[PDB]
Amino acid sequence: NHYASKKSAAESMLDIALLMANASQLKAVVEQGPSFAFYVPLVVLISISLVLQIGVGVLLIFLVKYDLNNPAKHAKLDFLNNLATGLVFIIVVVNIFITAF
Amino acid sequence: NHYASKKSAAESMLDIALLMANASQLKAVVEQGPSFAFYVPLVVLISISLVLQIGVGVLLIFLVKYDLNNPAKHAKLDFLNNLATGLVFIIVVVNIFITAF
Amino acid sequence: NHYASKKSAAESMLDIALLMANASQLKAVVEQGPSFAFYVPLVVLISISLVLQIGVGVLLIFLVKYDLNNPAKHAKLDFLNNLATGLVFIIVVVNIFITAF
Repeated sequence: NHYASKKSAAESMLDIALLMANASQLKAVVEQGPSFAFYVPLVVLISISLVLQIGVGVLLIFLVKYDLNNPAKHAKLDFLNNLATGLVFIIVVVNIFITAF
Repeated sequence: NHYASKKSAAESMLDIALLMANASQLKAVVEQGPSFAFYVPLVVLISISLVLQIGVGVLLIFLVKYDLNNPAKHAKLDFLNNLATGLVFIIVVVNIFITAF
Repeated sequence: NHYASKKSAAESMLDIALLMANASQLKAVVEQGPSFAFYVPLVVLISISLVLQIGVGVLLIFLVKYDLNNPAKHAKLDFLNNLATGLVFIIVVVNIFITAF
């Protein structure tokens, strides 16, 4: 059944860590907020997360879904980070472009 | 008999996870709602779900119908997600287009 | 004798699952109803069901007429659904066209 399973697929079982910050700030402003920066950046952040999503999801596929086994998992987390930080490049570049425009 | 069997086919035994969110928000507004966003987006969401439906349904065919066997099913769920997230691309692009228009 | 046998043929022993919803809503409004959507959509729904009927009936011919043998029948039901959902495409497209006109 698609219930919570293909919806899990829809979420990639969890969105990329960018959308974690996105959703936290999203709730914080859904309270109320006049922030010019966080008026409508929700659309952009996921749109940027697109190209990253393939790599991050596949790199989490073979990686453990718990990630609470050990802090030593940071190395495998860092093995993923070898290009996840190359994506963080794009993330911060998107931050620069958002600030500029 | 078509009863709950070809109707199951009509629903694909469950609609794509997009329509899960669609129907939840649908009930929430059927209570009552003036939301400009959720006045009549029901038509669009299924229409978008069309092209995705073939892939998602066939990818759920050989996949288990329970999906409550293990959280480890996320990997096979993620094996489906390899292109299900490519469809999530289209989903969020549709969100962008809906917001723009 | 044609009695309940060629009448069974006339009904295809049961109409396609579209007409199940059609007849349920039909009774619900035969009670009474001012619904602009469900004033006279009975004609269209069967007319749309035409092209689907050949495939669905033949796909139910070799399939069991009980369909209460197992929930596992969903897979064979889903084997039928491989193109039954391709027909659900047409079904929802017809819904879109009905809403537009």
